[PDB]
Amino acid sequence: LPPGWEKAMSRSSGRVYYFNHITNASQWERPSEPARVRCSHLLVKHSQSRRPSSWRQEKITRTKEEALELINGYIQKIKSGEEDFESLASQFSDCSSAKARGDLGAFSRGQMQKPFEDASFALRTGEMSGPVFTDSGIHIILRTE
Ligand SMILES: Cc1occc1C(=O)N[C@H](Cc1nc2ccccc2[nH]1)C(=O)O
Repeated sequence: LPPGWEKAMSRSSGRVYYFNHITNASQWERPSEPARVRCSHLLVKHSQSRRPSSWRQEKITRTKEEALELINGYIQKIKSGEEDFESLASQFSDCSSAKARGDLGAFSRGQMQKPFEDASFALRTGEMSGPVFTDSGIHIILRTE
């Protein structure tokens, strides 16, 4: 399997699924390194973020747990097709890149926080991470190139 990917057993169904310990992605289907990738993301900050403040909210007070729960609700909507990533990023990302539908542009290794970068570079083009934790907060990352 590619970098990060492990086979696991589901504990509701007993069906095999796959999970990625670098991106926190998980999926039923079996999954199919570049110099630069291009990603967008949605950031939900919490009271222990390095900078507990954003364009949406001057003093961010939510707990880490509550941020994770928001992140999980967004992943659910994006995966059900109920909302698209860009539309949730624009409305709800605590990063100022919300204004560009979460787009960060292209970047190479050596530029981002390591857990963000690792996840970015382990995604395939088109793929979305699960919850990725950095000192900024909790992200959903979409690799777009
Ligand atoms: C100022 C700016 O323009 C684009 C992104 C950013 C930025 O670093 N924003 C940060 C939030 C943040 N932290 C990140 C960590 C990794 C990747 C993107 C990230 N964005 C902030 O507002 O505190």
